[PDB]
Amino acid sequence: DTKEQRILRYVQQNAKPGDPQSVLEAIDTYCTQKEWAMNVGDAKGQIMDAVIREYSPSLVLELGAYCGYSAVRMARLLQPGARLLTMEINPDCAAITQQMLNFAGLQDKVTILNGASQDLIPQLKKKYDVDTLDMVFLDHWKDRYLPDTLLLEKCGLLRKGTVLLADNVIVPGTPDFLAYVRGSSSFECTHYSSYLEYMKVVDGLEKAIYQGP
Ligand SMILES: Nc1ncnc2c1ncn2[C@@H]1O[C@H](CSCC[C@H](N)C(=O)O)[C@@H](O)[C@H]1O
Ligand SMILES: Cn1cc(-c2ccccc2)cc(O)c1=O
Ligand SMILES: [Cl-]
Ligand SMILES: [Mg+2]
Repeated sequence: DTKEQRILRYVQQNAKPGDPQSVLEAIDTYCTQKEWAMNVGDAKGQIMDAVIREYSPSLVLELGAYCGYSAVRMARLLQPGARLLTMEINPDCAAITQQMLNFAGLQDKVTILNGASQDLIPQLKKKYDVDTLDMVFLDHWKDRYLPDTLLLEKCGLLRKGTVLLADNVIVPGTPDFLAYVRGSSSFECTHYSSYLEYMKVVDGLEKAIYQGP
């Protein structure tokens, strides 16, 4: 099996069905004790939690699902009726994420789409009946953060106040995105220093709030 399948099995055997916090704790334990994996993790996850609670977003888009850790993390804090859409290019991972969400009992709040963000984003309004997004979590390949941000604006998916929250702005880093949002009068940016998941390595999240017209 793969590491991702091992993580899912560990959750199924070490967490409580329908209990998202137990799911997160199981993944974090596995990744600290058994095998590292690129989940956003608990340190950065606590910052994410605080941001989600501040904005209470009704519609969140996540780019990059992997095994579903961050989707579980965000969806467990959404208000009744609020929704998360997550995009995942790797079909094996999309299938694991669906199973992870099912186990957590969050399947009614989350829609996991198997495809590339750059292909799915232009379909959100017409196919998925999206108007604008309240929050976007960027956590896919780091060279897509900037192009997908520009694409989201082109497609009319950002509004005044839309919150972009970007993982890994230090490690691996996303230099073009970071320079762009920090230099743009159309974003108000804040940096949240933290640590790479499961490791004693500095990382951080960037929050970039869209201001533009
Ligand atoms: N263009 C793209 N569109 C959708 N998914 C992408 C993508 N490029 C990479 N990915 C996916 O982005 C993921 C990065 S890891 C995501 C970790 C997850 N957010 C968590 O914290 O739990 C990988 O699973 C990868 O397959
Ligand atoms: C995509 N991705 C990759 C890493 C990573 C991979 C290899 C060494 C260090 C970091 C961490 C992430 O949070 C992430 O989203
Ligand atoms: Cl952590
Ligand atoms: Mg990440």
